[PDB]
Amino acid sequence: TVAHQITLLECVGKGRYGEVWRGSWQGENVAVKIFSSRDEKSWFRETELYNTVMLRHENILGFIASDMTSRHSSTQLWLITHYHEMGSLYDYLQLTTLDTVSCLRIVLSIASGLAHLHIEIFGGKPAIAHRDLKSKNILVKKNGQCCIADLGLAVMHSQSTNQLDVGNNPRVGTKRYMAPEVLDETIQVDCFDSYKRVDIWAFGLVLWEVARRMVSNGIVEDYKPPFYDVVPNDPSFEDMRKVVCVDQQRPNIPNRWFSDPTLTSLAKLMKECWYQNPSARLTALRIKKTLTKID
Ligand SMILES: CCn1cc(-c2ccnc(Nc3ccc(N4CCNCC4)cc3)n2)c(-c2cccnc2)n1
Repeated sequence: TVAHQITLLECVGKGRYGEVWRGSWQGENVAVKIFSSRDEKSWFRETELYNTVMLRHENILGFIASDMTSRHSSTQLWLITHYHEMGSLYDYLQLTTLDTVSCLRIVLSIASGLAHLHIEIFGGKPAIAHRDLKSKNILVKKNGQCCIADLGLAVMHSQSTNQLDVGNNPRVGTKRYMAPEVLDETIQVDCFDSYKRVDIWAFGLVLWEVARRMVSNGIVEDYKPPFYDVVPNDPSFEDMRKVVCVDQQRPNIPNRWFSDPTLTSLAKLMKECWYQNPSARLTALRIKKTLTKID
């Protein structure tokens, strides 16, 4: 009596995350994520968050329902959300280039969702950090704004209790996007601010991925993932620690940015998301204000 009301129409992805299907519910398109059997803790955390918190914002993936169902005679865990036909930012950036307006609309919309997650509202949601932000977890909507998905690693904090709720999930972040303090295990795990600073690091990487695809002086970079030149596909913990902690590498700023105002303003933001000192990074709210101002 939720799963039963839904028809899986097509599988639009299969990976370590499980599967994502386009489905119909009352004849309306929905996305259905089917969690891998190894990943009940991500389903549990996401269902806990979207059910217990008023988590609703233009730039956060819109929750509809969570259910358990039997298929091929075993338990499947479903998360059911709005369907975005364009798919992920990761796929979008491969199939197309951006003008100034569409590059800024994308990165401002991501900053707006991230600032909404990071801020505690009273009277209402706790502060939330994401902990696995990446271009593959961000969906592009038909208005050309984005929405953030995949809250299964999220951490919450309430000023009322000054309680940090870190959950019970053995899953770790996407290795490519892990901040230095995560890779070297120096992150201060009892301070909520540590988790928000991990998201700013990842946001910087996504800003880099997007800016590369904005046309300036008639030219543009091909899509590349962060650190494409120094680590393999599916990089290991050790691959990433060598690069980010030991060599202290950062993605290169291309040369053709430096005489463009928009891209100089974006390159400034990304460097201030990437300080090795977490405390020195900008906040999501500071990022959102600055992008509101850029032309
Ligand atoms: C694996 C990333 N992901 C995408 C979606 C998601 C959420 C909502 N809508 C869509 N739509 C979508 C449309 C087209 C594609 N394709 C584009 C062409 N290239 C192949 C993929 C992919 C996804 N995807 C979700 C998701 C779903 C439910 C709950 N939580 C997360 N995860």
